[PDB]
Amino acid sequence: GPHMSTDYWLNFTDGGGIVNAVNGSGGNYSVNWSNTGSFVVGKGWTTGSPFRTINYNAGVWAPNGWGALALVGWTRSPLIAYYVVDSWGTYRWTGTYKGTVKSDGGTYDIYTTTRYNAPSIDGDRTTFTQYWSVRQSKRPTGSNATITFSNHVNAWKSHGMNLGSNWAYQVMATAGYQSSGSSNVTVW
Repeated sequence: GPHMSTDYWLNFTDGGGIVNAVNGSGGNYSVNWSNTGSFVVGKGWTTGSPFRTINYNAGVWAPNGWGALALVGWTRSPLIAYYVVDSWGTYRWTGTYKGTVKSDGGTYDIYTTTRYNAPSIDGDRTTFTQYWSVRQSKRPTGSNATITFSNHVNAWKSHGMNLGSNWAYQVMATAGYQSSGSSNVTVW
């Protein structure tokens, strides 16, 4: 797989509440958020790859409510958002259950959902399918961790979940919805 450090900084908020993101040095970033709408912040790559290995270390992981410490990315053709969720806050991300995949010392549940009239890389009010791998139990944080994304791509394919042909961003993110928290993450 590719061996390139990060080149992309993502800082998205729909404007609800407070999302105080810091674009740190190298692969490092932090977020403190409060009473938010929908947001996603992270570091990664402008063009995703199905062969990338993402390394990270979350030195601070302190979400509440809906929060996700997750690989986040998109394809176009078709427009699909995907997620590999290693940890979360109060509520565990789920959807339509498809199966499981083992990767990087964890077992992940595979889900699909669909969003309507929602923000995406194509506009503020769009419809798109979402593919999820969600760890069955929260991954420990504070030590170096790996996501071998190809294992997820392959398992998704085995359940009829095919990604699009045009790769957009691919980041190791802090995402949340209607919540509050803190994170500090370094990505490579």
